[PDB]
Amino acid sequence: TTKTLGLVMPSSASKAFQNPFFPEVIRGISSFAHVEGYALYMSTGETEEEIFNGVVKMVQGRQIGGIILLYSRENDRIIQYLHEQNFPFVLIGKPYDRKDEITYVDNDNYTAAREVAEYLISLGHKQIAFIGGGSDLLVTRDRLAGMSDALKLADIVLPKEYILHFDFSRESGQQAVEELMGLQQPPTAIMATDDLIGLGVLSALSKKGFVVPKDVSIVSFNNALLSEIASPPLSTVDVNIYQLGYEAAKALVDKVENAESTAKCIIIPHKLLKRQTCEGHH
Amino acid sequence: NQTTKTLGLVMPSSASKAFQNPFFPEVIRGISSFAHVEGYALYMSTGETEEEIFNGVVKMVQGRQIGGIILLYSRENDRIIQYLHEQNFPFVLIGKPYDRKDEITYVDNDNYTAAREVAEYLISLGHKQIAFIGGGSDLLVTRDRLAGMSDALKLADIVLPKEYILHFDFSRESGQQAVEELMGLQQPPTAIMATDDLIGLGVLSALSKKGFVVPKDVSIVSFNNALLSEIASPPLSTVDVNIYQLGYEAAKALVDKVENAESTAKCIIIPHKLLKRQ
Ligand SMILES: OC[C@H]1O[C@H](O[C@H]2[C@H](O)[C@@H](O)[C@@H](O)O[C@@H]2CO)[C@H](O)[C@@H](O)[C@@H]1O
Ligand SMILES: OC[C@H]1O[C@H](O[C@H]2[C@H](O)[C@@H](O)[C@@H](O)O[C@@H]2CO)[C@H](O)[C@@H](O)[C@@H]1O
Repeated sequence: TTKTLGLVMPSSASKAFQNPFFPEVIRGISSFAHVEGYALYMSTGETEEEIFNGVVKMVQGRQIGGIILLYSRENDRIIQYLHEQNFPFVLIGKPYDRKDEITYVDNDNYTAAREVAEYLISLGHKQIAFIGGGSDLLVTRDRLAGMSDALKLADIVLPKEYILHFDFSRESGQQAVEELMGLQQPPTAIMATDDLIGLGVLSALSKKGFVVPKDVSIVSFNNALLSEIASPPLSTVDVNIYQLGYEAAKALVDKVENAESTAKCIIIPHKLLKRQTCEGHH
Repeated sequence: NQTTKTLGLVMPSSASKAFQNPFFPEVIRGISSFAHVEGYALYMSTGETEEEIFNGVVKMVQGRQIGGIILLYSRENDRIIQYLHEQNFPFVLIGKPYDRKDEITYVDNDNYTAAREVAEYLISLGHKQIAFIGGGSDLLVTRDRLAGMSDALKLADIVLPKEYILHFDFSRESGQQAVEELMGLQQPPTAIMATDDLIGLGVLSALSKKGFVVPKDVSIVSFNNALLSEIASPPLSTVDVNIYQLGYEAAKALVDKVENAESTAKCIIIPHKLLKRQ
């Protein structure tokens, strides 16, 4: 037997490592793999087809004992594959369906986003926008869902033009600001589902001569080191990336070694850190 | 050599209504079932009053025989949790804990979701008025199951009276006096959600006693799939929470805590399932 664990990204390891979420999740993954003498393995394919092939060779090689998926996408072929080959794997993120069958690690993203939206609403904001990554990712749907419900519960409208999907990058944050700040009735607060987008939102808002947070409040997610040092420092939700990783690996090795298993879900705590990007609105 | 190997279950009062609730046998089933895999025996507290129980825990730790502790129930302002945390003693908790969720390891159902799910079901049947009977209010599970439903309705735009809301103690008797109370006002809801199978049973029987035909007159859903649930009348609408697995997953968690010095606090979430036999 060989103990190595496979890691699967949502895209090229090169795109992934530009996002500080990933080195931190891997850092948690590794910290545990160490405890049980497991090593790590990832494929290099950039393309979706290439990433599939990647996972397939992993399973075909009989050298990988288990696989951690660092993401959760709707209709992931990767999951259809692993489920059919009966290969041991674990999610970081809610699965679209079969919660009962799949073992996953996640934050309560629905509630984190609800809480962020409650936070802004208690601040008197009534025109609140959401900027996320892919629609097809479940962390995005959930984060959307929680802020959305929070708005409907306080009787606050959420127009289609305040909901944005882009990839997670700074540029995304800049195009969002173009779109949002370009409307006839723009938002006064903004929730970004990723610090990269937060950081970009900030620069873009500042290139246009706005001031955060007097003109626009921003909350974002993930606590990137960069968020601490942004000017002004970003309110963000710490989502405990490392523990997501550590706990994912601990769940997988258990699944692999025990080999008779029950599927559970593991919820790692989040924390809203209010730094400097939010101001009162009343 | 060198092995002791046993876990401590902080039991409810022997004279409490909770001891007799089916939730506990089933949770102990899970606990013993996993405990057996690692060869842990179970030791249980016998106290009746809150002080006696507290003493028991102090005895458990002090004796140094017992590896870790499971708290079967969740009390507010909790003293035992405080003492345990201070003694650096590994413990796990069935149910959400009001405070320090971040600092404790616990095992739960997504009760808020389940309640929402239940509500959306009834609406789909499309019931204008829905009422709620809960075990008394402080326990979180009640608060969450309340919130879940109260939200789905609000989203729905259905309205909750504050008379559709009740709160009395997890007893078959409790579910009796509620049916008498609820059919008491000018409007009868025609749907109900109860947070406990005992309550659900006294709800089915108190409206047999009044000449109301379930499901066609009044529709009922209740939690926990006691499986007293199957027996009762027409079989129910129930949310089955796999209590066995709560117990099992709680033990797995503690044994890990006991053996590997695992600090990290996480919530472990057991899947639920809305069966519908009304
Ligand atoms: O909340 C847990 C969450 O972690 C990961 O989500 C990442 C995402 O993949 C990254 O690209 C970046 O955008 O930040 C997210 C963290 O907030 C898992 O991919 C996701 O499935 C899971 O929900
Ligand atoms: O959802 C799991 C829920 O379980 C417990 O709640 C019990 C309660 O203790 C019983 O007396 C009765 O109300 O059945 C409930 C479960 O349906 C705990 O509160 C905790 O495990 C958790 O929140």
